[PDB]
Amino acid sequence: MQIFVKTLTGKTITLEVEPSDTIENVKAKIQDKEGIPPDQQRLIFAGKQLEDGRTLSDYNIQKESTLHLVLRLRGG
Amino acid sequence: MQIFVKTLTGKTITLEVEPSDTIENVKAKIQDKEGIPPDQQRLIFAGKQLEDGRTLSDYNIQKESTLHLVLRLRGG
Amino acid sequence: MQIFVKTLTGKTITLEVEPSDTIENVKAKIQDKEGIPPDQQRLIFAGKQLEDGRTLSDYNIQKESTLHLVLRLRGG
Amino acid sequence: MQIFVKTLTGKTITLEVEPSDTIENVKAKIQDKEGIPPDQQRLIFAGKQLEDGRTLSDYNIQKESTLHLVLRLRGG
Amino acid sequence: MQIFVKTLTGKTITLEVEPSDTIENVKAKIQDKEGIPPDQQRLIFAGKQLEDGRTLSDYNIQKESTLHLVLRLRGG
Amino acid sequence: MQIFVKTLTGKTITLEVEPSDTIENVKAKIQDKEGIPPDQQRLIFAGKQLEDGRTLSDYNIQKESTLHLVLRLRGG
Repeated sequence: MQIFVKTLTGKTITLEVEPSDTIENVKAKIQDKEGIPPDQQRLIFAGKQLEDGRTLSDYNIQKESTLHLVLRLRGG
Repeated sequence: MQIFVKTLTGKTITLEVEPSDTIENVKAKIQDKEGIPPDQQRLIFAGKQLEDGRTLSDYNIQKESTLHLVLRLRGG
Repeated sequence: MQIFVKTLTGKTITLEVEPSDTIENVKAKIQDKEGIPPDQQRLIFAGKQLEDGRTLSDYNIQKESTLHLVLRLRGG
Repeated sequence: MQIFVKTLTGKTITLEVEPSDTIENVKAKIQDKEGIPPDQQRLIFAGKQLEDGRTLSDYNIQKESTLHLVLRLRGG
Repeated sequence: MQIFVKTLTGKTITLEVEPSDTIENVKAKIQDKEGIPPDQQRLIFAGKQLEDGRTLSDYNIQKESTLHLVLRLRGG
Repeated sequence: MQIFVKTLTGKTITLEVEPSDTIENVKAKIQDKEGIPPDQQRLIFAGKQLEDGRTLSDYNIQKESTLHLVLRLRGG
């Protein structure tokens, strides 16, 4: 299914995910598409910081949902 | 000379640079310190988007100058 | 009641609506106020893409809620 | 506990709060740290405008949540 | 010549233009292709908000240049 | 001379100023009207972030010019 991922300045991309993906899986998909390492990524939905081991379904994130990506800004 | 690079989450770093340094050299220092791939960094100074292939002197970047660093999240 | 509509740049407007208004109603108000064709509008609340046939009530959108507008650069 | 407060431009700060803090108390903490008068503050969580007399725990706002701040201005 | 008009949703609009074309001419093409009235478009090049009656050559917009297009709703 | 100061919420502030007025003078006038401290104000004109100690004339700001005012929270 399609979701959207938005940065702090409003830049928005699409991403293909499944409801059973863990948040860590989603970050890996973001790495495939954009080259951002998963340990540099923080994901947010509806104000809530998302935890790596939980799934999209766990959070009730459905198709065409928008997640927010913020960088963690850690050493290379 | 020392310059400042700021982010929207409030992490500021200093870099030690020369006027002859290229923008791509600055971006490499930023990936080393903050983990952002260079192709995903956008730097703004004096209203301009700083481009690889130019030097700091081309934008009149000087000691104490402050650059604004944001995530590009390029493509769609 | 008043609601707020936020765009990707952060520019925000206010609309006067009713809880029983449909998502398509709201897109028609945006067209009336600003000239944006409804078929070019995606509306989002709390991360969820909102469906045309449903109402603000269905989504628990109360007074002084903030919705997001993103353009569908072509979307029929 | 820590929360994030994001502005219209994307600029984000962290704030130390407690679950039992009222929304008014949180606006006052923002005033202490940033000088913005509480009267000039709207706070939003998952699209909902937060009401001064209720607590963060009433809204189920947990650690590492992101709130949005928008200024209430006059304009003449 | 071609210029590239980029959007916050990552859609790049390629336009066939002449240096003698005005910003109004560019906005008119965007209205026809994407449905956004010119009054609700803002175009950025070199940090400047581009004025309707000025030409591409006046802004030193050359072949293969990139412009940033954002939705600009108007009003409170 | 009159200048106009626009905000992302659509509240436009009209100021009576002189070309020799410094940006810090202007920001104090905005604080008088709206309550936002100067360190929390950024003004954009011609793509530049206007510097406190410089004059309106330094940036070629003249009668009926429009400035963009945005909230700038400080720190991490």
